[PDB]
Amino acid sequence: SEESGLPKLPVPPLQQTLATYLQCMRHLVSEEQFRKSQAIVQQFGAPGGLGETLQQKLLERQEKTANWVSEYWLNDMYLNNRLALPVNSSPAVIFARQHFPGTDDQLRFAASLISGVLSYKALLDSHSIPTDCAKGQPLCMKQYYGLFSSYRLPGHTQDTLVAQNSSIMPEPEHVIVACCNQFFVLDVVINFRRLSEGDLFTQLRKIVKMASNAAARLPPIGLLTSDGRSEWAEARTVLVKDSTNRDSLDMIERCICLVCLDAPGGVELSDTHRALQLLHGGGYSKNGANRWYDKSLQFVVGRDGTCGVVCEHSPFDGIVLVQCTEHLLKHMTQPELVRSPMVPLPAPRRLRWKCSPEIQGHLASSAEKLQRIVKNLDFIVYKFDNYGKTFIKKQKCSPDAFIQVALQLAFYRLHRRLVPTYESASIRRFQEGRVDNIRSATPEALAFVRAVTDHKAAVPASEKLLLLKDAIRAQTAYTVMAITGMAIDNHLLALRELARAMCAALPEMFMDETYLMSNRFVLSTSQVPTTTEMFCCYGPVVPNGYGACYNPQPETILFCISSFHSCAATSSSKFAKAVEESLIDMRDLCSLLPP
Ligand SMILES: C[N+](C)(C)CCO
Repeated sequence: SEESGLPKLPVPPLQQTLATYLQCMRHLVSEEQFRKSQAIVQQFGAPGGLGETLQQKLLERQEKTANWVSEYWLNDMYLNNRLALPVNSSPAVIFARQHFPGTDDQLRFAASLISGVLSYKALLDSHSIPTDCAKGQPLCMKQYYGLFSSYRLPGHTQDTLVAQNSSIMPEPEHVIVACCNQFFVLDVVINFRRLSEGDLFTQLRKIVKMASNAAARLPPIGLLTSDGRSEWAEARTVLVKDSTNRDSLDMIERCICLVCLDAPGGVELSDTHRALQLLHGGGYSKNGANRWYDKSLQFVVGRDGTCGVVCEHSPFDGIVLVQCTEHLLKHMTQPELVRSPMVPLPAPRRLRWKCSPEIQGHLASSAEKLQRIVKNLDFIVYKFDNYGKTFIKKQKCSPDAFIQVALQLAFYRLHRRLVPTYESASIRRFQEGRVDNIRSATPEALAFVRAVTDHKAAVPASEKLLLLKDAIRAQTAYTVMAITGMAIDNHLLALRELARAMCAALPEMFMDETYLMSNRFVLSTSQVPTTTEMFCCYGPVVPNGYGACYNPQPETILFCISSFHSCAATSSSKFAKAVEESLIDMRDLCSLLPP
C-alpha cells in the first residue's frame, strides 16, 4: 500500500467543459458579449487548437501528480488572495452560548476544551479516525492531518502553507494561549504524557495572572496577522530581523492551535454578536488583537460565555472542521477522564517580542485596517422557522438544492438579476480532493425566478411549480456533476495555468471578460450542517457580494448572511428577508394541487 487506493481527480473532456461553460454564462452576460465569447471559445477548443494542446498537458499532469489541481487551486483560492484573513477568508464556528459566573468557570471550560483537542489529536495521529464515506465510497482523509500541523506564512505576492513533518512533531507538543493580547506557550504533551484537565486549569490560572501584569505587558503583535497578506508579510519581515522575535514566531508556527481567553464583550450576546466576535474579535478595542490568524485553529473561550473557533481556510474545508469541532464538543460532554495526577508543573512561558519604531507604525496601521473591516461587515444570523428538511424532503427535493434555488430567488427578487454564484462541492472522493464549484445560477433558476417576480407575465402557479422543480433538478444535476469531478472551474483553472506556463500572455479564452466575470461570485455560499447547537459563517468574496452559509435542520434552517456596508447595493437584512419570502413562496408553490 503506502499509497492511496482512492481514485485520482478526473480530467473532464475538453468539449464537455467548454459547452457547459458557455451554457453557464449565456444568461449572465449581454448577447453581444456572449456572441464574442462563443467565437473565442470555438477557436480555443477547435481541432488541433490550443485547448486540445493544454488538455493533453493536463492529462500528462494528471498522470504525474496525485491531484492535478491541488497546487493551482490552493494558490488561486487562497494563497494568492491579498485580502486580510479576517472576514474575507477565515470562517468562524460559534458554539452555544456559555454561562461563566466566574473566571474559573471560563478556565474550566478552556481546560476541558483543550483536553478534548489533545484527545482528538491522539485519535488523528493514531489514524483511529473512521474513514469518512461519500454519504458510500471512501473519502480522502488528508485534510484531518492538516488540522493541527498547519501554519499559513504571509508572502509579498503569494502566501505559503507550511505542513510540519511527522518526524518533526515537537517534543513536547504545545498550544499557544492568547490572553490580553499576550501569547503564552502551554506545553500539553511531554513524553506521551498528556496534561490532566486539572493541570491545564492550574496553568491557565497562571497565564491569566501573568497576562494581567502591566510591567510585563508586551505589544499586541497578533494584530499584525489581521492585516492584508502583503502588509503582514512586510511587518513580519521586520520582526524576523531579531532573534527574540524569530523564536516567538517559531513557537506560534509550531503550536497545536490557539486558545483565546477573550475579554468580555460590551454587547448583548445574541448569535449575531457572538459570531462577530468570532469573525474579527470586534476590532483592537475589544479582542481583535487577541488572535493569530496564520494558525489554522483558534479556539475562543470568552470570559462572558462567547465560545467558538476561528478557522484559517487554506488547510482544510468546512466538513472536516465540523467533524472535529463536534467531536470536541461531544467529548466535553462525556464524564471527565481518569488519569490526571502529575507533580512538578513548570509555569507557562510568555512569548517575548523585540519592538521598535517600525513595528509600532505597523501596529497602528493594522489597527486602522482592522477597524475598517469591523465597520464594513454587515452580518446577520437569520433563523428560518416555518419549516426545514422534513417539509422539503416531502416534496421529493434535496434540501440543499431546494435552498440553493431559494437563494437564487432571494437574490433575484431583491436585486433583479442573477449573478455568478459559488457553492462548495466536495471532491474528497479523489486523492487530496478539496472542492470544486457548483454554479447555482443556472438557466432553469433564471426561468423560475423570472416567472415568480415578473407580475406582468402572470405565469400560472402550476407553471411556476414546474419551473421550480426543474430548477431544483438542474441544481441537483450540477451538484452531482461537481462532486464527481465533472464540473468546470477546476478544469478551466488548470487549463489556464498550464497555458500561463507556456507564455505569460494568457489565451484570449481566459482574458475574455466573460471568463473574468464568471469568477466574481457576487453570491458565495455553502451548506454547513451541524447536529450540535453551533453554526458556521464567513464574509463575502467580492465587494458587492454576499456570504450565505446555511445549516438546515428538520424543522428550521439557519442562515448566516454577510455583505459589505460599503456597497449600497447589498443589505444582509433585506437579503435575509428576501430569503424568507422565497422559502414561503416555494412552500406555497409545492402545496398546490395536481390536475
Ligand atoms: C466562502 N466560500 C463559500 C467560498 C467557502 C466556504 O467554505
